[PDB]
Amino acid sequence: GSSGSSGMAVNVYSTSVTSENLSRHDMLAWVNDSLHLNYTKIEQLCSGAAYCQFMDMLFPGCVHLRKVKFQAKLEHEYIHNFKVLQAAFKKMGVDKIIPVEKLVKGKFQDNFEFIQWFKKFFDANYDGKDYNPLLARQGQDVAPPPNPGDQIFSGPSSG
Repeated sequence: GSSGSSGMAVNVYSTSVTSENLSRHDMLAWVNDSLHLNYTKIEQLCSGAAYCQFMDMLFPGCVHLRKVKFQAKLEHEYIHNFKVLQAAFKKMGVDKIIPVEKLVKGKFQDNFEFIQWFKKFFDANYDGKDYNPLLARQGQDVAPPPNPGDQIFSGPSSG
């Protein structure tokens, strides 16, 4: 009845003429601003660690960031993070299969789709609450804080 369905995923339809799709830049900027990510390539999201940190933001208590590897460097480390994440999906009842065996690969295509839908899928649940991604793994202020600090000067000229 009324009671329940508290923490569920609001499927995404968007079945209409209108079509709002972002590009490599944006697609990344969205996440880089969501949980303060520094991904320079959509393929980077392959790690999954990002998708895992999102579940906690939208649906708290559904995903375990502890079992997630934000420092994942190898391929196997990409699957592990996805594993725990998959739980958050079935936990609520997400009918969006998570292609890890592929996502891990680190492709630029199979990724675009996932993330592409990961955006609208976040707005269908995100009402307007503040979520601190850092506080999730905060310890000693000393440690180097994550920042997009990146700039490369260039541009040859002849005169």
